[PDB]
Amino acid sequence: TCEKNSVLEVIAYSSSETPNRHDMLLVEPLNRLLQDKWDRFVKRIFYFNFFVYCLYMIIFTAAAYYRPVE
Amino acid sequence: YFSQRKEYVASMVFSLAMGWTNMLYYTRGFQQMGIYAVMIEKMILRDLCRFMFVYLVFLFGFSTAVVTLIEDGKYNSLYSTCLELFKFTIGMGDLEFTENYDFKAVFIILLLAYVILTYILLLNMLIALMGETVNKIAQESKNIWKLQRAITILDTEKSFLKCMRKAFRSGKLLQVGFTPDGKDDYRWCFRVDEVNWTT
Amino acid sequence: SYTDSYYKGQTALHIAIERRNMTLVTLLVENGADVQAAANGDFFKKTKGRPGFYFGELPLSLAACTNQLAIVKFLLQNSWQPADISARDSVGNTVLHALVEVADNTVDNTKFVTSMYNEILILGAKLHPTLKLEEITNRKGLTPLALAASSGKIGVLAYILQREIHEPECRHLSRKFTEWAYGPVHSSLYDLSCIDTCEKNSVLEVIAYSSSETPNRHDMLLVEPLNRLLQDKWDRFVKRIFYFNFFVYCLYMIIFTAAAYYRPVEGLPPYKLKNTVGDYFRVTGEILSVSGGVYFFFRGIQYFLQRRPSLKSLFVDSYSEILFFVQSLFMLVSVVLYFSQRKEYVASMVFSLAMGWTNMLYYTRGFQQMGIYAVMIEKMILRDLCRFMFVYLVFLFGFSTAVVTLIEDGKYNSLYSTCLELFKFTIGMGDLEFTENYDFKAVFIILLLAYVILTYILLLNMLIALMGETVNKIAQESKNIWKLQRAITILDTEKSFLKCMRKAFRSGKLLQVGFTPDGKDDYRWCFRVDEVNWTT
Ligand SMILES: C=C(C)[C@]12C[C@@H](C)[C@@]34O[C@](Cc5ccccc5)(O[C@@H]1[C@@H]3C=C(COC(=O)Cc1ccc(O)c(OC)c1)C[C@]1(O)C(=O)C(C)=C[C@@H]41)O2
Ligand code: NA
Repeated sequence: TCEKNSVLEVIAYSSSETPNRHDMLLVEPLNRLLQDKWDRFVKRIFYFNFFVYCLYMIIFTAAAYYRPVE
Repeated sequence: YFSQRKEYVASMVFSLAMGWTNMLYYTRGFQQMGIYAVMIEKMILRDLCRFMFVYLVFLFGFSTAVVTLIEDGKYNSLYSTCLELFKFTIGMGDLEFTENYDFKAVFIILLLAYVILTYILLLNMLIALMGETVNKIAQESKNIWKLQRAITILDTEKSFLKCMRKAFRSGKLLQVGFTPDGKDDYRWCFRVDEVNWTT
Repeated sequence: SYTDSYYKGQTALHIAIERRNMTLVTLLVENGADVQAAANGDFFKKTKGRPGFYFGELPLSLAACTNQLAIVKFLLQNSWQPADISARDSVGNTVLHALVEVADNTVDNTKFVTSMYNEILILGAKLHPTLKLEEITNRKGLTPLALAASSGKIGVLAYILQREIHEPECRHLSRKFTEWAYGPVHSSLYDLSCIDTCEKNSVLEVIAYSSSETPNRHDMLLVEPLNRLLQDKWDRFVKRIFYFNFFVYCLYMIIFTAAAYYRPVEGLPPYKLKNTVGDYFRVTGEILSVSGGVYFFFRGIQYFLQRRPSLKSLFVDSYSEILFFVQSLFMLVSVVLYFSQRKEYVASMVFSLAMGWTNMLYYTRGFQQMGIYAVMIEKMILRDLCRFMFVYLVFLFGFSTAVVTLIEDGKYNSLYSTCLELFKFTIGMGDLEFTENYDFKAVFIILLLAYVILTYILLLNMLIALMGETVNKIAQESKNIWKLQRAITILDTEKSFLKCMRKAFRSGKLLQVGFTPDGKDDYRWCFRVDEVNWTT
């Protein structure tokens, strides 16, 4: 919580030119923060979104397959 | 679809293919399975993108040579000729030399030169480079995976689509409580336990 | 003390020992502190999903884990309140089990853990000559040697199996005993107790039947007594039995093959026997084939009941047993359909026959040269194809449904032929005959060429590079893998043996010391080993 620009946003949304983009997340407070957030609520939401996307694709597939030929 | 054109089918079909292929986005963030997604991304963005120009140079040069040589046969059109030569590159040719046109030997020399140049030399060069890319990051998954996970977390926090912002980790705890003035600090401190077996 | 869920049982004595304050320990013990109290908080217990300091919950083990020899000497030897050197925690671990537990196979760890272990043993023998701490088993039924073998504590095994004490009145604790030495060569006797004949849980059982997560599972068989013991066991009797079993299996497969080939072509089984030689030999082959299937079936059930493997390691270990069991299942299903008046038994029989030959590769395990290929195929099937299946199926299903959406009444317009045809395109055995009359031809060509490029060029070579990485990653590991397979084969041959005899002792019932603390003399089934070292 920064209200202007937090550390995690800066690391994550970096431009991929930063030399140590991967190692910055190994610093212990950040690693524990990400693990806690993952286990706490994010993991379930991610799985839920994956499931919903799968249902969306199944419906799209079934709808397209039975298109009319007139 | 609403413009009264059959061609909507074509657009729909392409979307459907992407609709399944983009499912691989959800393999990102698994320690085992995100490696395939990132390998595909790196390979498509670097290696095929660069190699496209070399292969297109060879394809166009030999294609225009062949179209110039042949006078009214099956090859004498750039579309079919380019298709056939592309099939030759991936090892899907015929090489049936039982035709009745003049300059047969020149056609054979050109086509065999193309086959050796594309099927044996260039494609294997490409495959060696792609294998180098694949093995370069096979060990890097432990580094890569966390980063992917990190991005997801911020997005799931960023939108969150319920108006709640319970993004804090622990209580509004007091660290010191004695600033240089008479006030006291509470800083949302987060507790961490760590282990080190040294000495 | 602390009465919470986390620090439960911690008292001032634990704190003083943890702080390395000998004075506070001495004063607290002098003041009537309990030196045998159990610290059983969640912080102080063995656990996976929380940090902690497991040490065995006792002050004596706390000093022992922390490398404070003076404190353990005081706690055992003080008259104010002596400690019980054989005290057991809630897990049943003693000080020795705690010492083994806190090892991690590093140099300084190995040094001080080995030293403290030795000192505890010497103090126990001198103070309590009738007490044998190493015979004490924890709640899992493990002695400290069994615990060390289970956890992969290579350094602790290297110490224990080759332990020699050059001090009188405690030589009976030694396991290695040196008989003679020449310039480069010397011969010693090794105790060998509870290496192979234990009746509860031997070292070789624990090494062989470990769950493959133990980091040093391969190196533990290189510790010298085990290496020579297994080599002699191989050369003595196991080698001939293994070759005999391989030969018998070959005969079984030949008979099954011949019987399957000459099946009758009439409908509606079962088929009646005619008074002719062909029918007699055919039904003989059928009976032997079904007999072998039943044999493998019951062996598989016995294996699963004896091991009780978990799901997550069900295929990582027990691969060959699973495949033999699946073969036997196909044989039984073939029998059931045969007597159910169905032709479809042929189909089941065919699958079993194919597996029947392929599982022959199990017998290449245990050769230095040919064993490498079976394990390479095992790793490549379990690791690489299983993961890559989902990616390839995503591509296959996406493009297949795209194509079947596009085509109106052609050869393509059905997912079965389209999936087959696109699979042929994946392995580079398509046709690409674009001389048809369907509309949207250009869109179709774009889609199919995109699929062909994506699968045949990009994905398949990614798979092949990863498989090559797997292949070379274990090409140099052939020695270790061969050793482990050899050990498993030896133990399996010793277990069953089909004659009720177990004359698998390595050497005679020899005497090592013969001078116990009491007036008895000990014989311990010692094992003579001669070794050569050109150092200096
Ligand atoms: C139950 C499993 C795991 C399994 C059973 C069958 C279907 C199997 O395909 C797999 C999946 C498969 C199918 C096709 C191509 C690749 C993988 O792998 C084995 C299984 C795998 C094989 C390949 O054989 C090997 O790995 C050789 C081998 C390696 C190590 C061993 O210890 C061993 O001794 C038993 C044999 C043989 C088959 O059983 C067979 O003969 C047929 C027709 C298919 C193979 O499914
Ligand atoms: Na080919």
